[PDB]
Amino acid sequence: SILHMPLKIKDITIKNRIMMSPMCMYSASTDGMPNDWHIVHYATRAIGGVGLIMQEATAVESRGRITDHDLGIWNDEQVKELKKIVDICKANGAVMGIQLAHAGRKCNISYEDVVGPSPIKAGDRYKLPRELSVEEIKSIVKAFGEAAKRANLAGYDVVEIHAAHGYLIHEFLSPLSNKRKDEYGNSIENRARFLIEVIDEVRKNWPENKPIFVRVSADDYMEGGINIDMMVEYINMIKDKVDLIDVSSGGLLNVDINLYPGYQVKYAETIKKRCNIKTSAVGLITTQELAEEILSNERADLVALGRELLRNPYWVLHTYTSKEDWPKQYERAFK
Amino acid sequence: SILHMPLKIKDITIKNRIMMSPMCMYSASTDGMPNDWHIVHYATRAIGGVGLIMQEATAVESRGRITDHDLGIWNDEQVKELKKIVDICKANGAVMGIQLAHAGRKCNISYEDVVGPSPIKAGDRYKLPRELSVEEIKSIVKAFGEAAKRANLAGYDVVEIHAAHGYLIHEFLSPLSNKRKDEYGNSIENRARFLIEVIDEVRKNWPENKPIFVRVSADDYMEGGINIDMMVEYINMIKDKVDLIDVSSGGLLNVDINLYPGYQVKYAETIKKRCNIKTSAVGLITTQELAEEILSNERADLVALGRELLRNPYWVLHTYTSKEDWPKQYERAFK
Amino acid sequence: SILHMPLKIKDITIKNRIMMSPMCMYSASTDGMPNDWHIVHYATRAIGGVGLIMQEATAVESRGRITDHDLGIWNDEQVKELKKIVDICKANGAVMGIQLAHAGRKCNISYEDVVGPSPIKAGDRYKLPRELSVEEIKSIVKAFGEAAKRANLAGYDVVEIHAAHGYLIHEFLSPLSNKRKDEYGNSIENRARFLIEVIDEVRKNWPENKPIFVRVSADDYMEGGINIDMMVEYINMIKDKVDLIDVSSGGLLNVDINLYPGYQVKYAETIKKRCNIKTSAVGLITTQELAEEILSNERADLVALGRELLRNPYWVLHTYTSKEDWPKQYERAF
Amino acid sequence: SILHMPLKIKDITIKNRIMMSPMCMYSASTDGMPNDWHIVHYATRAIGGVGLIMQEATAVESRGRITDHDLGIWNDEQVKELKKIVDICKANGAVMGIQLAHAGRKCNISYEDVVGPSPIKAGDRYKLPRELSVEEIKSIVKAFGEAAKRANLAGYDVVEIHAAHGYLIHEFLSPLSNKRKDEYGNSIENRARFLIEVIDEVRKNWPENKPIFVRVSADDYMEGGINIDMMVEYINMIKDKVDLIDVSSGGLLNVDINLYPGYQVKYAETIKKRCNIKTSAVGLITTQELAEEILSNERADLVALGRELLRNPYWVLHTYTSKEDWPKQYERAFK
Ligand SMILES: Cc1cc2nc3c(=O)[nH]c(=O)nc-3n(C[C@H](O)[C@H](O)[C@H](O)COP(=O)(O)O)c2cc1C
Ligand SMILES: Cc1cc2nc3c(=O)[nH]c(=O)nc-3n(C[C@H](O)[C@H](O)[C@H](O)COP(=O)(O)O)c2cc1C
Ligand SMILES: Cc1cc2nc3c(=O)[nH]c(=O)nc-3n(C[C@H](O)[C@H](O)[C@H](O)COP(=O)(O)O)c2cc1C
Ligand SMILES: Cc1cc2nc3c(=O)[nH]c(=O)nc-3n(C[C@H](O)[C@H](O)[C@H](O)COP(=O)(O)O)c2cc1C
Repeated sequence: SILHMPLKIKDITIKNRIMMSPMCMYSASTDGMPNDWHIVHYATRAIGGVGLIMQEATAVESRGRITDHDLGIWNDEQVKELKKIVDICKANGAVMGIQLAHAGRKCNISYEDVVGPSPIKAGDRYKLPRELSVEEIKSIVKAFGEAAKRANLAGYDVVEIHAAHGYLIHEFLSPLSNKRKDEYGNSIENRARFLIEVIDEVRKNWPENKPIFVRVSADDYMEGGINIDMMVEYINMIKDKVDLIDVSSGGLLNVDINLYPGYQVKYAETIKKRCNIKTSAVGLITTQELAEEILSNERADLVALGRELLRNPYWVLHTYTSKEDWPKQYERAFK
Repeated sequence: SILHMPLKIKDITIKNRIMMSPMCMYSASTDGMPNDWHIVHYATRAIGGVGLIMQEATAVESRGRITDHDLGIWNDEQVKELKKIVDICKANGAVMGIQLAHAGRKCNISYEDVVGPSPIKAGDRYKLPRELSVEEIKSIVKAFGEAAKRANLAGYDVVEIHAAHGYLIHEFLSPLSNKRKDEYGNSIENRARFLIEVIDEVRKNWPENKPIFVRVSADDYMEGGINIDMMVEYINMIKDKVDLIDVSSGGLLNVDINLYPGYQVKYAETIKKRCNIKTSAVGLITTQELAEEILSNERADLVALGRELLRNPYWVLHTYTSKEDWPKQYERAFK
Repeated sequence: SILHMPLKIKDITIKNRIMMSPMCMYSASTDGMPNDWHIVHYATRAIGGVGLIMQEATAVESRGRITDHDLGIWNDEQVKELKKIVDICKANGAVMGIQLAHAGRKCNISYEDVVGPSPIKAGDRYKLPRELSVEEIKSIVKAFGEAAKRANLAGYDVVEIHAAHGYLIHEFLSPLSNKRKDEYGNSIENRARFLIEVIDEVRKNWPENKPIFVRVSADDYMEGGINIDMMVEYINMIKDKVDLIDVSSGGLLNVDINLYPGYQVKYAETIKKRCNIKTSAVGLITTQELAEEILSNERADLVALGRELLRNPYWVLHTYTSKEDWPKQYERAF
Repeated sequence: SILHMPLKIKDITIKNRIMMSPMCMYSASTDGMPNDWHIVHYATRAIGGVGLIMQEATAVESRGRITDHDLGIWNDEQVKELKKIVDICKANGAVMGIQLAHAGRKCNISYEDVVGPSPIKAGDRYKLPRELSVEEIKSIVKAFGEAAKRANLAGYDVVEIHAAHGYLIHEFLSPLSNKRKDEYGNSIENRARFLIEVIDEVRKNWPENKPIFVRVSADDYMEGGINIDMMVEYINMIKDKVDLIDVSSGGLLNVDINLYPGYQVKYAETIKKRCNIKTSAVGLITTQELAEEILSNERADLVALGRELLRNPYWVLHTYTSKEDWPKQYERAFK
């Protein structure tokens, strides 16, 4: 299958084209520490043959968590514990990625120091965010850098910057949430500035031979917000600094959209073609058939599975055509 | 499901977006007559919920058969027998189409008059075809007209002209097979002439309120042959005369191509968008998931299933979410 | 698969162990005649690879129909139309069976002569049946024989006597519905008399080298009714005269029944072992896996599929491991 | 489903009727220690909703291993590590069992002290076992007792005595392998003596409120060996001392057995009915349909899955009809 073809990005070789999409498990301590639940959860999909396991949103500051049961990488003590996830997944044959995240105004911890580009709530249940100063923005850029340094110490192969789903970076990118009139607002170049500074600071702290991904929301599904043309312009600003765009949509504000298998694939293909950059496709993909169509028609370079890998952790094993491709311990169960 | 949305074309309403792709059954007598095998074969998929059943290649001249077990519509006697297929499929809720065909140089009958645009074999296992005179070309154009007249008398709802898969019309369209220096060759307008004349003659013999489809091969997969750019030009020449392009590829000469699910879908989408015409997609589509993605992402207007409907004739019924959508006799078998 | 092993019964060889269970389609006209709907319906499962297609309940008298859209074989004019079903199914590789039936007190036609062993309704919605005389019982026996004669003329390979599902013969077999005090009631031998007579009259009209099946309800799920031990007794009375027992349950009266895959298989196994006779198992079987277990554990000789073959007509084709087992027209889809 | 009904045995409640059959993973050290591969392996099936996880054959002494990558429980160091498996499986909702084993003459370790009841090989590739003295038999009985003591310290809920598959206890039970003329041979009561002594010693070391299972081979498939009637006799000797018979077959000598789904179910039903004891069925069972048939027709009290749980670890989750039955982390994947 084309899904079984390797993809080399810088010095990292991913053995197949399936990525486990980053999915929060809301199972960490309030100190952001992983536990045996995470270790088993990720190892299971490594065992199941996933090429690239992207760890769930891991907060670069405590106020950048979504919930107070999220994973963190805002301090050095978290490194030794996250390394346990990295080591077991790599031992079982996966490339390990980490999604570096900051929830911004969508931080749902009522007691946290919630921040954003402009003082507008994510919704009625949320705390009003403090409007960030330029000084504070610089400190958050620094925090992404330190998180990348820690990720490298923990042994992650790939870093992803979470610029999607209504969180901090997306909030700067969208005119619907960014009403700033300083150097981080108004013009498209200014709205992109925070993302660009984060990328630059991550690269200062990330080995040049390891890849950087960026996850984006390619559509806000709302007049005056991000649309595919706007996202194409943003990706063109950063394509010389990052390796692959993990293409999603939505999350900034509540919107009813049409959901169906592959509903975000056109965004992935459009970015891939217009920007000439590698992309990942995600969204209601569950079958080998659709995954193969996406890859073979060159609509994306990787296929990300989220919910399908929650219910069906060995999806990739079931696509193999010989028992020798299975874990030796499970060879006898090949059909 | 989007699959269950009707499609109206002229006065004909297809109840859903699934077409049974035309597939030769090689089960007729040497007289080209259908028999109980064909009647059951097609009726089964009408019962199974298929929106549009496209009858297999039905030869407009005896020398236009692929084999001497193909269906024919080259005489008036065949009409009464074909009507039996039409009536039973319509009785069971399907729209009935007929693929009007001429195999040209790919006719495999030893005792037939094998003809083509130029004296060039389809491959080293085929007969050298006899080069058609302009008078003979007019006679075949006439034969397509008479075939459409007969199809209307038999009660078909849709006619499809078979201009694909390396058969006669495709042979005129491709520079690899058409070496003529008269008005039927040596320019793109001249190579299109036969197709255009066939369409015009069919229209003279086909009610204005019934659709005309054309099946094409959008790619020869060979330098100098048809490619997507060339097929867009051909479709632009005919799009004001026909209702839907049934998009396929290959067949002209033996070529090794990459086969995978949806390997012809990009041609279908490309023709739909560049020519602003309805299209059907076909080729290794077997899942509801991929069918839904194709329709929802506006890559085609109909999804054609071939081999899946041979092995799984009730595929459409399995997509229904209510017992009242099933044939009353089988209601007790719903989930 | 054991599913693919032939079964020879008298001179008829069934190419595999899958039977299409008899299922009413309510698609005939009031004349009892089949039409193109039936022809396509059965032909489809023959193309789908079913070893033995058992045609739906086909009434041996017009008053023996369940509905007035049932198939009939109570007159000679029906033979040439039923033959159309037989010929196309055999042409496509299936052994063809017919379920000879009589609805008795469960006849749902308001204007028919609804008859039964005793004047007791099947339920609130049913007509009070007219209590049969001995002469009338003999006439119905004769009707079964004539129906078998017609079935042979139409070319059926197998005849099945429908002695189940609360219909006429079952009504004679169950103490719950048979309160007669003549030679057709009041002892197990007398309750079996009608069935035995029907079998004998069928044998006089059916070639000795073609199989006879009998479908039975092995449990009424009610105190005083048929139970597995009683059915074993009945089967031992007829086993020297028939070839296979098609084992089902229920239908005489409304009862709550626990439903699950294989819920009637224990009845099939018990009759098979305790009577030393071939059996078929039916009821909520949908998987190759369970079909194989039933056959390989010698719980039955055939597995009957009903609803699974309505929704999934090519079930058998999907069990083949080579394209040569498929219809040649469809080989490309293997 | 009937498979979702709890089964309470003594003070232990199994939440459903699915057992993970004991399966060697050949992944331990030569010191018989488990490692992270075992912990994840078993935990995965606990997460997957399995009611009772039966750990693989765990050797009561080193010469009782099948291979030198088997788990052992002959010392405290092993207990400390096995406890990690128990704890994570119980934390995720499973009852944890351990299969206490001794390979006897089928010990396949080239350097071990291979023992059996009589000096007869299991097959040409095996070593000739040395005939145990009555004193040595008593010491192996004591080893089973100490193993049960250790298993209780590790926190296992259920202890299973492995008396099947051609291993030590089975070798004493079968006339084909037991040619002894002392009190451990000849008569059926003497053949049963070792099994009976092992059960008695386990009971001295195992809490009275925790279940004891026994796995047996109910057929040797050879004239003069064990058959179902003989096994019924043995179970009648022990049924007042144990809680459930885990019914299997074969293993003593190589025999060409007819393999098919449910091929051992008749043995489980017969023991259940004739002995009035609970049983589990195992062997080529993969479908919900067959599992439900087995339980509903009262052929067994538990259904054990082996290879199906290797390839499809979340089998039980897929049977649930409500999202609330899923682990909370995965409830978004309920479909
Ligand atoms: C439980 C859950 C947690 C999620 N958490 C994250 C996350 O940390 N980061 C992220 O980028 N997307 C997250 N998402 C979105 C998924 O990664 C994925 O983009 C989305 O579910 C669409 O893919 P699917 O249809 O394959 O699940 C989450 C989704 C789910 C269901
Ligand atoms: C047995 C068989 C017969 C076919 N005959 C025809 C035909 O008469 N006309 C046609 O346009 N294509 C014919 N084809 C091609 C199919 O219509 C369809 O385009 C092709 O098989 C790809 O679709 P699938 O992958 O869904 O089968 C045939 C294919 C098969 C397998
Ligand atoms: C539509 C329908 C019609 C039926 N008609 C008959 C019939 O004519 N004769 C009969 O013996 N059983 C009849 N039954 C019962 C079936 O033959 C079969 O015994 C029952 O459906 C259980 O099997 P299944 O679970 O495979 O469907 C019918 C069932 C259905 C659903
Ligand atoms: C890899 C593997 C290891 C096994 N190890 C054991 C074992 O330790 N103890 C045991 O009683 N059976 C063992 N068996 C047998 C299984 O537990 C089970 O009885 C057998 O495979 C039939 O079940 P299945 O068809 O569901 O796999 C093993 C089977 C396999 C495939």
